[PDB]
Amino acid sequence: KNLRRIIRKIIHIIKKYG
Repeated sequence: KNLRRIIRKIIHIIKKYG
């Protein structure tokens, strides 16, 4: 939740956003 979800948030934000 801290920075974990973030690590996966990248492939997400990038995909979702990026």
